[PDB]
Amino acid sequence: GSMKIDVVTIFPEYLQPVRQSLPGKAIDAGLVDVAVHDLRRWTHDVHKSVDDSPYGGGPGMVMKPTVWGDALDEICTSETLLVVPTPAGYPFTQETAWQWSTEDHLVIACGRYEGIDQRVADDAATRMRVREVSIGDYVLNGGEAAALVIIEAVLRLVPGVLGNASLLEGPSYTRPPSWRGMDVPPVLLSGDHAKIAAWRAEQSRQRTIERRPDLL
Amino acid sequence: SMKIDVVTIFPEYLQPVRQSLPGKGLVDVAVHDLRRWTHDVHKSVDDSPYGGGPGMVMKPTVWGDALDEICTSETLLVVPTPAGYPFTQETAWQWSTEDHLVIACGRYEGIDQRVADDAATRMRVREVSIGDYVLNGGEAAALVIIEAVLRLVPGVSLLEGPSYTRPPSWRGMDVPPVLLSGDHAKIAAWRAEQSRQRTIERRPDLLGFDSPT
Ligand SMILES: Nc1ncnc2c1ncn2[C@@H]1O[C@H](CSCC[C@H](N)C(=O)O)[C@@H](O)[C@H]1O
Ligand SMILES: Nc1ncnc2c1ncn2[C@@H]1O[C@H](CSCC[C@H](N)C(=O)O)[C@@H](O)[C@H]1O
Repeated sequence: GSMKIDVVTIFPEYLQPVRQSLPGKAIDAGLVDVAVHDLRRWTHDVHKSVDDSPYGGGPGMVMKPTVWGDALDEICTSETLLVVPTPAGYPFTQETAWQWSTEDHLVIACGRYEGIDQRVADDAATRMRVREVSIGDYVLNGGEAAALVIIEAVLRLVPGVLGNASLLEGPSYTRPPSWRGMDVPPVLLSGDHAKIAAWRAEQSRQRTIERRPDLL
Repeated sequence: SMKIDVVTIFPEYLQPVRQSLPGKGLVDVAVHDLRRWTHDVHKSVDDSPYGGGPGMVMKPTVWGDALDEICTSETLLVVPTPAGYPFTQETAWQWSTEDHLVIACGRYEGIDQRVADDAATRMRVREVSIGDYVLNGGEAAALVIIEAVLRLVPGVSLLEGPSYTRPPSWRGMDVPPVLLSGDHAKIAAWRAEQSRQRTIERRPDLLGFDSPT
């Protein structure tokens, strides 16, 4: 219904595309508010440091717990659902999106480098609900693109926000009826709607077997 | 060297590409407004589905004209769709050595199937899903695919366990003492146990076990 989303990142301009995709009517009706915060506002030093070397050695850098702790202390409450994107997370799915779509307050903590010192999420989980999640079986450079995916999948399930209204879906067609020597399947122009439904069901079955045998 | 062209009716949503990777002289990225290839005064790129159903389908005519101009026989045409083959880390490795990616971004209920079918007669075509959830458009999927590919371009299993940095004690929470010990063998062993434990809990499928619920 009415949702606030706060995103914390060292690249706040990355999140401009979705602030723009929000219909004015939804904002004016008080249905949604998305705010983006530069993590460097909570740094301690003149060099605005957000990362440091990993304990135990190895390549890369780790984001600092003292900076992230201060940021989340200010932005979160006991009622916040804290979302931490990570390729080592639980899978984010359509079920997850439906569940989160009724939340009052999401906070998304975007990592870079090797990620965030684990004590940040572990400390937060002693006083709010925390969810570490992966958006797929690949490695991104940062959490910003993951935040864009999560925000879009969730907000399209909130009535009236983004301006929109198993087996895989089969192919779709529209005008013109013939194009570059390819005709639309004649069954779709037949006016036999029980037959059309059966044809679509079989197309779905075939596509699922070919592309996603795991779903069977 | 890689060229990536992205085609969309919302070119503005792709502004963040100025941050998708450091590689952006190793890789050039260009964004194109699909409506530039309409002749219409209304520039209508969609209509109701044959056979019925909710929503609208993007017409093949406009897509055909755009791809005719942008693609060659060497192009790998990428078409995001939740009904696609899965896009995975193996896919990103495969695409990292391509000369030319073109990403065709859908809106509404997607693109007339004849666009991909026609394209496949002159070039390689890949319909792919980035995960088991539904987006409103292909633009966010294009940003994900570009990020995953560009960090693998030349010139640039299990779940990773937790990471830590200074200070060694924070809010009464200590960094695991083994990580401070300087013993490489014990640290490597501890990190291995951590990775396997996290994988059993969060992604049992990766180790060949049933998925939860
Ligand atoms: N598949 C994915 N899903 C969600 N976030 C991802 C992601 N891949 C990368 N990220 C984001 O990008 C950041 C850097 S990648 C971090 C790599 C780390 N060694 C690890 O495996 O955990 C992550 O902290 C996360 O915010
Ligand atoms: N999981 C996902 N992976 C990749 N692209 C996706 C996606 N979810 C939505 N999209 C994009 O968003 C657009 C609208 S979703 C419409 C697709 C259609 N109803 C079907 O089921 O096949 C798609 O054309 C695709 O470009």
